[PDB]
Amino acid sequence: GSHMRKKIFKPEELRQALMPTLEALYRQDPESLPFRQPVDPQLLGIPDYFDIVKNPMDLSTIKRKLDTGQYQEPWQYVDDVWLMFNNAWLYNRKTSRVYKFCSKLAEVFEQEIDPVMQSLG
Ligand SMILES: Cc1cc(/N=N/c2cc(S(=O)(=O)O)c(C)cc2C)c(N)cc1O
Repeated sequence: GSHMRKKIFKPEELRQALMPTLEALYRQDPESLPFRQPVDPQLLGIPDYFDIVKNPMDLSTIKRKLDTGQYQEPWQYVDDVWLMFNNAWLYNRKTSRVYKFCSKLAEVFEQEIDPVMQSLG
């Protein structure tokens, strides 16, 4: 639950650590919304979102990839939450809204995932 055997775990152990970090992202107010849910480039009015981003990811797809077993390693998810944060940071460039949403999330996230990555690492 903090440090014992080899790093690599089961997506379940992960969730135990990771998910909580997610819920923290999820609890970051609408700042989370654009991630805890698929951007839906049709819903928001983006026809080329996947032309700006190469890997959009969404805490929905992440916490699901988390609830499905697509990590097997906590970092896997991390790259994905940093993914959705990265594409929000590149898509909206800077001085936007989701840039702010992604900023604090990266904060709580590193406030969760750091303690996570250490609980797992
Ligand atoms: C990529 C992008 C996304 C944007 N908004 N996204 C969302 C907005 C809302 S909300 O209804 O306004 O709260 C919700 C729930 C979810 C999302 C994903 C946006 N405004 C500009 C953008 O360039």
